[PDB]
Amino acid sequence: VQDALERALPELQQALSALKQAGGARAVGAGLAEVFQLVEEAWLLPAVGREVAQGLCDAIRLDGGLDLLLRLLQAPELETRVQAARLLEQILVAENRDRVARIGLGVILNLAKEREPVELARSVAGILEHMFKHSEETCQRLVAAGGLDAVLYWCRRTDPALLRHCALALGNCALHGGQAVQRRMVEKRAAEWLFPLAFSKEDELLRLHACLAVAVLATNKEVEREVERSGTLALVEPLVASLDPGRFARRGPDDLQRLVPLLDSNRLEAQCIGAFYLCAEAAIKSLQGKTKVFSDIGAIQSLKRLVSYSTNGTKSALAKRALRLLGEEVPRPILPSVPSWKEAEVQTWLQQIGFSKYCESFREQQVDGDLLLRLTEEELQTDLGMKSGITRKRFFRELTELKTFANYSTCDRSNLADWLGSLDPRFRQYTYGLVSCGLDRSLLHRVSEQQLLEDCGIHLGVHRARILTAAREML
Amino acid sequence: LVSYSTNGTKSALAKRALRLLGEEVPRPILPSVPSWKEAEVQTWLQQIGFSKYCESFREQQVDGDLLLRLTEEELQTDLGMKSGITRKRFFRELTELKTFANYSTCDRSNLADWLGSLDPRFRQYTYGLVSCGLDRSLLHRVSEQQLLEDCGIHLGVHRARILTAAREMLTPDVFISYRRNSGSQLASLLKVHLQLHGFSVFIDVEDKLIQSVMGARNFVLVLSPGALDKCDWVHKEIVTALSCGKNIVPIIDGFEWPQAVLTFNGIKWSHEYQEATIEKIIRFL
Repeated sequence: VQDALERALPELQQALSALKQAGGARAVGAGLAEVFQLVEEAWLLPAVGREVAQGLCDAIRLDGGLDLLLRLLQAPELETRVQAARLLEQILVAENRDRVARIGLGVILNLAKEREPVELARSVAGILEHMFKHSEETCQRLVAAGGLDAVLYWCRRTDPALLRHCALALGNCALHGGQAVQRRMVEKRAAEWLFPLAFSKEDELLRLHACLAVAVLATNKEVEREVERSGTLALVEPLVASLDPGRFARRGPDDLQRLVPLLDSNRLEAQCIGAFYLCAEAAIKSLQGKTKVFSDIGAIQSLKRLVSYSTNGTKSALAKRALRLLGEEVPRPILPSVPSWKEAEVQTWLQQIGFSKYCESFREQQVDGDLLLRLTEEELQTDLGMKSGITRKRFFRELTELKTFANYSTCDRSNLADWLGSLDPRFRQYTYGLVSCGLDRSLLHRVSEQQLLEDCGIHLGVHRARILTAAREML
Repeated sequence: LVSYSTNGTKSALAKRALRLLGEEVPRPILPSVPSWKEAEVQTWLQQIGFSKYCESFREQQVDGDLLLRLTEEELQTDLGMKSGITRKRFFRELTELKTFANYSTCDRSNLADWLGSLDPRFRQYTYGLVSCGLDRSLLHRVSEQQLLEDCGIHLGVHRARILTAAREMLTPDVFISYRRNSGSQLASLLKVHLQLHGFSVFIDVEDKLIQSVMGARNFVLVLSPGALDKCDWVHKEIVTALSCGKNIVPIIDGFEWPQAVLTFNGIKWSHEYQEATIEKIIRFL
């Protein structure tokens, strides 16, 4: 349309960057300078700047100057490579990153060693940022060769934009890298170097982006402890509480898929950050057209689980705000005292976990808290109607979560829930079966392997052995 | 060779060949299987010739966790695989995925590598072992029966090898006081270098703080330009360190010395000559 005018190439790449025949040190620096300012004005224009940019980046690729640009970065006489690099930043689109990855990792990683000037670093950092978004092979090449060490070096820096790229890059690495990339990221103590960016005052994006990068490393329980030893994690919850996603928000379906696993984690800090971005993405997106991607990505069911079973207002508020925007019911937090539950409480819980269809079955049989917490696979199959054997597995996945969250004050006397949770935070769901059969701390030193199976209901045997060898340890 | 692929050269050539023959080009699948949802499983089914047993999975809402624990009876009675050799192909497919899966959300002791050291075909038993609560420090008590009923290692030759291999295992020191909105950046950088050098710290996160100041053997006061002109939280802590008088060092950063705290010497800041200033202070305090 109006882009079709510019898609006519009103410039012919300025006769293809002086035709490539500038030949002069001052000339070559000049030629890039205008084609540089040509792109930004093309980038920065209303409502077609984004779509017209792709073609411009496409034109340069088919014109072969990418080799020219990659050819210029070597000239020792051209202390002003700076024009060559900063031009490279904007023109990087996915189709272009592949071309750079095939051959471009030579000079770029060779360029990182020119760490002295601000002007060169503040753009190469952007190059590394865009490359890290590529596949694992590119990241695993950059990390070993020295690209990662380059970004960590620039944490001592003070320039705004430079620090911005460095943090945004480190996060891109963790998301798209694997367990070798991440294990090396901590091995270099990258989370530790992320505090000075995490603790800033001049800018907020810089604090926010760093908190995301650490949170992703906080969703990998091979190296959680080492991350926590740095102290950079305590700054997450206050920030997200101190800020507003309503306007501070100002990503494709694939990028969002990497935000949800933050939610479905046991780390409170990761859940908070994910909801902050997730609500932010919803707000801009809801205005910016409509799409039901959130149902396919699965964020809704997780957000409903961050208000229920929730024990922090900050997390609950952000999730609740995101849910309302997408036009869906806001679940009510459930009471912890399950043993005292009656029919009505169970019914609402069923709706909050996707079991609204096996609702009348429970009501007819008058399932209360005591019964629900002792519900066998035959009672589900023969009385409540769950024929499928993997639907019954999901139900027990749900019930396991409730039991670990339940509140056994009306039931327990010797605080056995803590004792189980000390061994394993997944053993706390066996509290009810143990006490309803009449056991406490002073009696487990006589229970047998068979008893924990028939009566209490501890089915898996690995759990049974661990409980026994620990109970016998009381003496 | 495009899916499960971990090299661009191989992927590009295969992708070019597939397009020429006029067929859909599959998309590489995510490695993190445990975090999969319904949509991910459906696409995977199409990439391995199981597009017909697709609605069956969707109806039963098969996610990554369930797929990785899918027994021969659940396939037969719920998903509809009657033929016993179709179910063998499926487990051939699932075996390949498990050896390629990404157990970061799931594993803690890096058990996948341990299994892969014994045999690159044992790495598919990682999920069953950890979802049942096991790690490196617990396999020295697991039994032959347990690896069958719970984890799901069916073939016995594998079980014996795992067992005979499992049995084979057999105070804060410094403080930093700064002025908000001027000196924030400097304090963090000072912390990072000292943290790397074996000396912990108690910097501020934003009367318990006064007690903490007493605990740290050492003290630091960042001399931000135009800092003390205000004078305070700065005053209360410094006086506390004056009482004990334990190795106080103010680092000079554009401060002109405009009480009895100036009766001291310090270290100047060189922004770009780092690891020299840091090296000097290490001796100082």
